[PDB]
Amino acid sequence: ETREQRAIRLARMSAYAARRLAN
Repeated sequence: ETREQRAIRLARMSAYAARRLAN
C-alpha cells in the first residue's frame, strides 16, 4: 500500500462512472 497503489484505487472510482464504462 504505497502512493502509487492509491492512485490506482482512486483512478477506478471517480473522474468517471457515467454510462458504465469503468470495468
